[PDB]
Amino acid sequence: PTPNIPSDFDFLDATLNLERLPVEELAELRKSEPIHWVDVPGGTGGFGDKGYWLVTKHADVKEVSRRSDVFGSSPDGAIPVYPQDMTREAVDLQRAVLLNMDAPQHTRLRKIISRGFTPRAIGRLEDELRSRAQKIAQTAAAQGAGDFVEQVSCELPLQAIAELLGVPQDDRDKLFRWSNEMTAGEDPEYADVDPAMSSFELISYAMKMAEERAVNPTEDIVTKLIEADIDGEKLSDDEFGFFVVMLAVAGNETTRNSITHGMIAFAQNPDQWELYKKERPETAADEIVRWATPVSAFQRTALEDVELGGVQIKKGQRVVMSYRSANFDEEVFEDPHTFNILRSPNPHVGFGGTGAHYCIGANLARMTINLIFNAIADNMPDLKPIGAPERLKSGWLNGIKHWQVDYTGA
Ligand code: HEM
Repeated sequence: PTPNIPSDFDFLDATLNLERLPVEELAELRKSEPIHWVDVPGGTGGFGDKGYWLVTKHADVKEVSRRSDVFGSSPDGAIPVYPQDMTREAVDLQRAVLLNMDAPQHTRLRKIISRGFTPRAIGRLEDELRSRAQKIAQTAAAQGAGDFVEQVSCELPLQAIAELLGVPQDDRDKLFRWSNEMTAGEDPEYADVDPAMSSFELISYAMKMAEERAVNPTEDIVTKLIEADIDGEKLSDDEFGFFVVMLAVAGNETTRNSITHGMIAFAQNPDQWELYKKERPETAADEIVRWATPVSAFQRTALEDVELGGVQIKKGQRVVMSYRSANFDEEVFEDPHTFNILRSPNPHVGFGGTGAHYCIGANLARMTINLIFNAIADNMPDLKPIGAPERLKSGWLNGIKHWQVDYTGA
């Protein structure tokens, strides 16, 4: 235990992160105790254990990601922190979705699901999504000023999911509503949502979608997923249901928050914003994701006694990967605290470290990001912040709820 950071300091506390990301504190661990145990003697929310290991170095985060055979996702799920009213029961059924599964079921399911995220599948959405990105930006610009999150950041990630699944336009409203209801669990502004009922209804909708496409096939990814490959592999209707639920949370608030933090970074760095508007560099999306790191941390659970960075980890202890720390590791990134959209190479772990659970939607997210910022630069290139960004109350998701902006910059 380093003298500079006491073990009782909870890096994942939602109240702390509402105020700020513990950036300086993580930086301290990297110099003194890169693998660090956090004490929560009263019992952690949801899990009910007495603490967790925190991994702060880029190299060590990659090693954990790579060694799924000893660092599992199913005992406690990937999400590393829950409020105190969270039950052990709710934690232990996170395993019903891909993110929180281990081998062999994860191996089979990811292989099938990967059909939906080929270059062809993603690239075929580009025209429709660009069209929408433009109209999103134009509509916001016409308002003069307003909340950037709701008027610019929010819609395109949702539409991307919709266009990928081939959701009919008349159903997208309730789809978006359900998705947005599943993005709570701490913040008091969202205290009257029902995420459980929303997930239930979303599963139901998805299952019927699979049953319809089974009789009337289309050229969206749903048909690709529910039909047997050369080896007879396919998603059952319920599996597809839990896949859609997975998508609703995985590709919604993540991309949304990368866009908002992206624009904030551009506001704090006029030089880079001018550079983007003039050259539209392809490296921009990845520096945005590194800078935002929408997922601050995900965890694993040790399936057996194991040594990591000279530290003995005991079976059942949780191992939390700090993506936020790793993405600013001074041994990996040159000038990590400079926002540079031309950054190359850019080995960030914002989409996770290479391994079994590496983000399957990463290229879809990059496309979404590129399209919305191309549209912003095209329809509101002189936008300026009016108010301070209001942060989301979450211990692991680096979210922004609101950000008042003058689009015409007048
Ligand atoms: C900037 C946007 C995004 C970020 C930062 C992000 C981040 C991540 C991260 C860090 C993981 C690793 C989970 C772990 O190792 O425990 C992950 C997994 C995953 N992501 Fe993304 N994601 C983004 C966008 C998307 C989108 C747009 C989709 C789909 C439409 C998506 C679908 C998934 C799925 C299905 C998984 C689970 C894969 C598995 O467990 O095998 N993500 N994401």
